Parts: sequence; C-alpha cells; structure tokens
Amino acid sequence: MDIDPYKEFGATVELLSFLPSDFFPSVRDLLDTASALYREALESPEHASPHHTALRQAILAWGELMTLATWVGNNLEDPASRDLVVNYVNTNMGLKIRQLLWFHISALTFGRETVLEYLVSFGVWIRTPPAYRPPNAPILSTL
Amino acid sequence: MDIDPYKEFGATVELLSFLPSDFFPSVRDLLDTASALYREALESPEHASPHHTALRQAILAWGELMTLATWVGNNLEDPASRDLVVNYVNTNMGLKIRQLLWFHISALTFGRETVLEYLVSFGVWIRTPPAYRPPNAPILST
Amino acid sequence: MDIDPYKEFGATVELLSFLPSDFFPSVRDLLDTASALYREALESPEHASPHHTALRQAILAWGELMTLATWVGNNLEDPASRDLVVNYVNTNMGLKIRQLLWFHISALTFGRETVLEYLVSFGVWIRTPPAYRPPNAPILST
Amino acid sequence: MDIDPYKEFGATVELLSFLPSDFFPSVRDLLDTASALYREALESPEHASPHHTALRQAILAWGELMTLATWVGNNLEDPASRDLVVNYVNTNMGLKIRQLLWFHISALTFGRETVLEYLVSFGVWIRTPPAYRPPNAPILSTL
Amino acid sequence: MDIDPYKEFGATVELLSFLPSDFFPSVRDLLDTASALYREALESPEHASPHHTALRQAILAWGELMTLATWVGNNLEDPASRDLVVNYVNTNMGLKIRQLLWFHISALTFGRETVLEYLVSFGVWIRTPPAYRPPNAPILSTL
Amino acid sequence: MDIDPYKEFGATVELLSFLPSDFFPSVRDLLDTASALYREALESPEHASPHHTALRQAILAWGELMTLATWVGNNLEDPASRDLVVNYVNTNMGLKIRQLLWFHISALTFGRETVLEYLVSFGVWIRTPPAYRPPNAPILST
Repeated sequence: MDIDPYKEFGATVELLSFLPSDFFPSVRDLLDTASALYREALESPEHASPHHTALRQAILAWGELMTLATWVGNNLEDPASRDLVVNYVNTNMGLKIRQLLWFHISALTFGRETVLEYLVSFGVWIRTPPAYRPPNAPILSTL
Repeated sequence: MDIDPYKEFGATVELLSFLPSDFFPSVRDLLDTASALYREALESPEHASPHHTALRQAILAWGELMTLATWVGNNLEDPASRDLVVNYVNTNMGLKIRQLLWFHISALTFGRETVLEYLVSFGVWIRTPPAYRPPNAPILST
Repeated sequence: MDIDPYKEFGATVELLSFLPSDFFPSVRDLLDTASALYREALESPEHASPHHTALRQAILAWGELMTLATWVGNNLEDPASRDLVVNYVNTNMGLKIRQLLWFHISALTFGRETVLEYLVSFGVWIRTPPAYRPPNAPILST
Repeated sequence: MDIDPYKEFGATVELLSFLPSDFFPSVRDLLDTASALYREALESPEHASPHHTALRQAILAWGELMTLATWVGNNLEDPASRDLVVNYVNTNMGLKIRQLLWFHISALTFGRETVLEYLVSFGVWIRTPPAYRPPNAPILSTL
Repeated sequence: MDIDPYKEFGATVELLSFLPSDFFPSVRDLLDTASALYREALESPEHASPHHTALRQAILAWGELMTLATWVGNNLEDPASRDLVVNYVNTNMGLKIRQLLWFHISALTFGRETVLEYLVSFGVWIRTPPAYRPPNAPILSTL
Repeated sequence: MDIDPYKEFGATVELLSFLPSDFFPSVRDLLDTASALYREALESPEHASPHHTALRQAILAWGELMTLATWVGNNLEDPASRDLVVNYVNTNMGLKIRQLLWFHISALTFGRETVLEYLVSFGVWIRTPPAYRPPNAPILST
C-alpha cells in the first residue's frame, strides 16, 4: 500500500513533484475558494464526483491539523519545539494539502483533461533550463 | 466549510456520537485488514465506489501523521513535548481516523444500509441500563 | 513463487491476519472431523470441488511432518533438540496447517461466501474494545 | 484416510515408486521451472486445473519446510542433530515433493494421458533386468 | 555500426546540436514527469508505440548506470577517481540520456511533427544573434 | 516503474534467467552477427518492428558503456580501481546486455514464439538429469 491518491484520476504524484512549492498558494486561499465556489456541492448529501469526496476528506483532515496546531500552541512550554512543529506543519503538510486541493478543485472547475494537459506542458516547460526556457510560463484557463 | 464527512452517505457525525471511543479498534489492525482485503482495488485506477476514495485519502493522511510523529521523534530535544505530541496524535487524531476508516471499511464490505442499521441497533443497545442489556452486543457479518 | 494459497478463492492471507493463533483448534480434532465427514469423497477418484484437493495435499503434508517428528524422536540423542523441534513443528507449522485445513473444511461444508462473511464479521467483532464487544462471538452453522 | 494424492488424477503412488530417485531432479530446478512457466497461472485468482491447486499447496508446504530448515540452522547447538535432520529433509521429503511436482507439472505441460502412458512404459522398462533392458530408457515429449 | 537513433523519427543528432546543454533539465525532473504521466503505459505489457519501447530501454539503461554509481560509491577507495567518474557519468552521459528522454516523451505527448517544427523554430530562434533575437524562446502547448 | 522490458514480447527476466549465464555468448560475437546481418535495416529510417528499436537503443547503451570504459582506461591513475570498475561492468551489465541482445536477435531471425519455446525446452533439457534426458539438446530453427 504505497497508494497513489491520483491513480483513479489519471495522474500520479511523481507527475506533480516536477513543479515547485510557490505555484501552490496559501491553504486558506484554497479553502476559501472551495467554500465560495462549491459549498452547495460539499454540504449537500449528494456526491457529484469523487473529486468532491476526496476534497471533503482533505478539508476535514486539514481542520484537524489546525486543531493539532492550536492544541500544541495552548499546552506546551518549550517555544523551540512548538515553533519547529508548526514550521514543519505549515511547510510540508501545507505543500501536500495545497497540491491535493489545487488538483481536485482545478479539475472540477476547468476539467480533468485540461488539467492533465496543463501539467504535461508545465513539466515540459520547467524541465527546460533558463537559457531556452520562456520567461512567462503557461497559465491556466478553459478556452 | 462546516462539512460532515458522512453527509453524503445518509449518516451523520452525531450518529457516531452514540458510539464510545474505546469501541473502535486499534489502527494497525484496521490498516492490515484494509490492505489484506482491498490492496488491488485501492492501488488500481478505479473509483468503483467512493468509499474506496475516502479510504485512500484517509490512509494517506495517517501516513502523513506517522511521518510527522517520526519527524518529531528524531529531531526534538525535550522528550516531554515528544511523548505529549505522540499521545495527542494517537489518541485524539486517532479517534477521527479510526472513525472514518472503520465506517468506510464496513461500508465497502458489508453495505451502507446494514452499517446504518448496525449503528442504530447499537444505539438502542447502549441507551439501556446494564442489567436488562444483553452482554452480547451486536457484531456484524453475512 | 510469491503465492498466496487463498488467492484462488477470493480470500487472502492478510485477511486471516485478523484472526489470532489461539482461535484455530487443535489438529487431531480437525483431522477426525475431516475424515468422519468426508472419507468417501477424499479417497474417491473425484475432484468434485478443489477444496477437496487442497485438503488431500494438506493431510498428506501433515502426515509427512508427523513422520518427520517420529523419525527424529526415535533416532536422535540430545532430547533438547528433540523436544525443541517437536515444539517448533506443533506450534509454528501447526499454525499454517491449521489455517489451511480449517479454511478448506469450512468452505467444503458451509460455503465459500459464508466463510468470507464469517471472517469479515469476526474482524469487525475483534476490531472493537472488550466492553462493548458482545461475549458471544459469531460461530457458524446452517 | 490412507489417502492417495493421485487417485483424482488417474494414478496412484505405488505406480511411481517403481522408478528411482535420480530421475527426479533438484527441488530448486522444479520450483524455478514452475515459476518461469506458469507464474501467470499460479498467481492469478483463477484455478485452471486441480493440478495447479495442488501445485500451489505443495510449493507453500516446501517453503515452510525451508523455513523449518533455516530455523533449526539458526537455533540448535548440536551439529550432529542438525546435519541428520537436514539430511533427512533434503533426501526423503525432497523425494516426495519432487515426485509430486514432476507429476503435476508434466501433466500440465504435456497432458495427463501422455504422462500415464509414459509411466506405464517406464514401469515396463525398468522392471526388466539389465540383460534384456535397453540401454537408453524412454524420454518424455508430446509428439 | 554508427546507428542514427532518431533516423526512424525523421530526426538527427545534427538536429540536436542546435540545442545547447543547459536547455535540458535535470534527470530527476525527467524521470518524475515520465512516471507521473505514463507509468501505467510503461509497465503495461503492450507496445503502444516505438517511443514507449525506446523509453523503457533508456530508463533501464539509466537504472543500470545509477546502480553502477551506487556500487562504486559503496566499494571504491580512490576518492578523486570516484568523484571524477561520478561527475563524468552524470554530466556527459546524462546529457545523451536527457536528449533521448526529452525527445521521445515530447513526441508521445504532442506528436513527432510538432516536435520537429519546435526544433527547427528553436534553431531559427538561437541562430539569430542576441541583439535582434526576440526575448521569448518558443515552448510547447496543447493550447 | 518496476519495469521488465520483456513484457512487450510476452516474456520476463525470470523466464530468461531460467537459463544459466554461460549459455549466453560473448557480447562481441553478438554485435558481430547483429551488425553483419541487419546493419542496413537498423541504420534505416524505418520502424520495421519493435525488436529493431530495442536493439538500436541497447546498442547505443553498450557503445556508451564502452565509451565510459575507454575514458576510464585513459584518464584514471590508480589501476586497481580501473580493474574493479571495468570487470564489474563486463560482468554485471555485460550479463544484462547479453541477455537483451540475444533475445532480440533470436526474435528477429527465427521468431518470438520459437525463441520462447526454445527457452522452455532448453531449460527443461538442462535441468533434467542426463540419463533420462534426450541425448542432444534442442537447437532452435524454422
């Protein structure tokens, strides 16, 4: 069970490790986006796509991790350990959760095919060194 | 954002508030059962039933948390915070992950409706004093 | 070569990893039951169901191992190695042979699907703390 | 329950005790043969013939006996007992398991009828003393 | 024989001397992208295109070379020679492996004709002196 | 990417490693044969068959390894490391490249099915003992 979360969505995780951290914007932005755009889809008792379901589970998990951060904030005495822990959290689990959220929400809004083709073109782009790399990378949209 | 992860299956988090904490099992056994019964359906490219997807994401989350715990165990100095964090994980977040995993596993194998009937029958069983309560609470099979 | 002997029946060795060791019964009683219920179908020339074939080969293997144990008991000098080997057989290899025999016997008599349901229901029963667990775990019959 | 493992395959064990040990080659050769030729049949969750099923069970049993040998190798102090035990193993259980494996795999590759007729002719052959016995015994093939 | 490997696909090594070295990105990025895209089709027991087959052979070649690198790292004593071997490998032979990977992967995604047109357009781009050279080097897209 | 390159042609490294290593000829004679027969087809602009393509890429890999060999021979100072590296190459990677080249060449000349049958028959020949084995090993041909 080395399970790939994207295998049922056509892609893999090695695909997405090509592109950097900074392209993934803040967790709070993605959560607010998801809420504002698809609260009707999330809260309703009908699953339109498995993207929505994994999105629900990821949002719940991230809420639990925020509870973890708060609990460690309100109980531990050593500032070093607390800072190190929250740094690890908001860096690495931030990376992974932002990745997952971006993929699911992008595939919903713009379509699975378009996202896969975008990631193909981006993997071709960023894998080019600066000399022959264009300065303004591809951007995402439907048509 | 105020989501109940069970809203899409007819169930509700309040419905599991019937069940106590101690009832749900250790995590290692759950993961072992899940793998040994559904390895091929998990790793394969198919969302044959969305319970599979929830199980995928839950297992990945628990792996992420185990990586967190190991990272903390092999980097920090004060063992107080270390053991405290490990305890907090394995108790409190273990509760949520156990809830979610148990539910989705039971729904995969035995069926959603039968699981709902199991939960409500257990709530009837436990909303009852000890004496007239039979000592063999319901456990499920087909 | 990495074979699971249960792969051909929808089951999996990981699925039996739910069950503990002590649960499965002594070997002599299993062999007695097997013979007394299926002597004619075993010795007869017919592979009416492949569980019969697995049972044949398993009984022959256990007879081979009992012959091994007797051969060691009536040829060696140091009783340490003697009793050690006998213990190792009757515990560790007994585990595998008991697993295999119990499964194939239950599948012969009661049915493959019902046995799978039995295993998963037992896993639900045991992935549960002691208190809310009923003290009458499922046992099977028709 | 003096069960014959071959009664459901047309033959018996007294049939095969006519022919010698040496005709059965090494266990490792047979296992590697079985793997190389029919890993797709073994590992798949579909039983094509009861030969395959008994083959699975025999391979698992032999793996367990190898585990037995290793365990005795790693725990006992008396070299005499260890050597005697492993000798018994690789001689006698070697004989039986090689017999079983050869029969099943041969019947699969070449057919049950051909194997039974081969064993008939061989029992007629080796049961002849050297004077009137041919020097180059029968060999196995389809056509 | 000095086979021109790109000869089946209308392309040349002369066509690749248009491109500089730095244009090709790091090998780990290539492998990660290739995995996350087409891991299933690679491990799939089917030859979808000769591109796939050459890609499989090249991945195995790189695996052999990295295994060699690890062996030499874990057994050799003369350190300057060791480091020089490692750098020589991962630069000089990594270059050609990157050429191979990039070509076949881009041909899989976007098509052979498109890659050829890309290469000749890039040649027109770089063979222009830097003054009147436009600032945007072309890249690829399904847009 | 647990890749086995022979999957495109109905075989595996395990099916191929069923033979010993000594059977596999030296790489030099293989390149001699392959060149002196199919140089015109392999340098051609034509994907005549995937066997040719795997052969092309494999020959590139081996030529590049020989380039490495010459670089090492003409640029290191410590001859011990030179010997270790070079003989390690021609043993370990020599084995794999020999296997690959022989497979694809045999498939070109005689045909895929025939080479598979030859592997099977030769292995069953060589592992079976000589007395009851056929007197001569089979040798593949149309």
